[PDB]
Amino acid sequence: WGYGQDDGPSHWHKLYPIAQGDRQSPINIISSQAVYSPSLQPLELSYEACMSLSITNNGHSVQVDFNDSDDRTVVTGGPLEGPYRLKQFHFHWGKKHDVGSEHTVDGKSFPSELHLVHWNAKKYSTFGEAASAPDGLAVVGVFLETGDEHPSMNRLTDALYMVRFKGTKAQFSCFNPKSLLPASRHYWTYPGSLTTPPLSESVTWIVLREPISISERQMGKFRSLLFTSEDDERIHMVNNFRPPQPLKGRVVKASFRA
Ligand SMILES: Cc1ccc(CN2CCS(=O)(=O)N(CCc3ccc(S(N)(=O)=O)cc3)C2)cc1
Ligand SMILES: [Zn+2]
Repeated sequence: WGYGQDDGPSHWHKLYPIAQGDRQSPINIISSQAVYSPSLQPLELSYEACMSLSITNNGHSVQVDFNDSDDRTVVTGGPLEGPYRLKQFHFHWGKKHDVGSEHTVDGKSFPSELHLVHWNAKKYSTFGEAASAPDGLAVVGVFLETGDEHPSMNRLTDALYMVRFKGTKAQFSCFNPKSLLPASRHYWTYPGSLTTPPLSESVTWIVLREPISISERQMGKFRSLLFTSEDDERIHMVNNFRPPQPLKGRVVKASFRA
């Protein structure tokens, strides 16, 4: 599977039937239809500064992995019952600036979307095990728009050249993911799935209301990454996103009033 013309999202169901399931992600969030839920707890992203390990081009995205041996870097509150440890973060983006994000809001897409992936380590033994359970994962999504240069983002975009080819990785120490967060903690939440195969319906999605901004130069660095290996013909990593899926009666809750 991939994001090309022949192995892209519209064909994933041929391999993973759950692709046509009842709690698939991403979705188009219709703001006026989300339900204000004042019973939700405050969302807290408690991240340490030096828990990052490496940055890798896995052929589908660029991902930063974290040390998750303890609960020093976790998300808690909001719709979650307990803390979920951060395992990794990655991005989805487009070839053009009018597309790239997985989730959309009122039919609007952003050029990119950041996914901070957490798991219920207090309850499950491995990330893979948690990924098989309805309450196993929590992914915080942050939209990216282009505008002013993002200072912290420079560390990440400067490291992309060395991982331009599929299957390569580099050490990436002391990058605090809190630096990629907006000043607001308002969000939308709904029960969903992983947005890439195996498409398991084990994710509690937390999509932040406020996007962060990066420069066009920085966004351009992501488009310089490749889906291909060093020997293969070059194919730039772009449009690595899954389009919105049917809501199927699910209720989207909001921590705020629109
Ligand atoms: C590029 C890639 C490599 C390996 C796999 C295999 N996969 C098996 C089940 S797992 O152990 O739970 N894990 C899923 C990884 C994941 C996918 C999507 C999202 S997302 N976009 O919904 O935030 C968050 C996290 C690895 C899939 C994709
Ligand atoms: Zn993702």
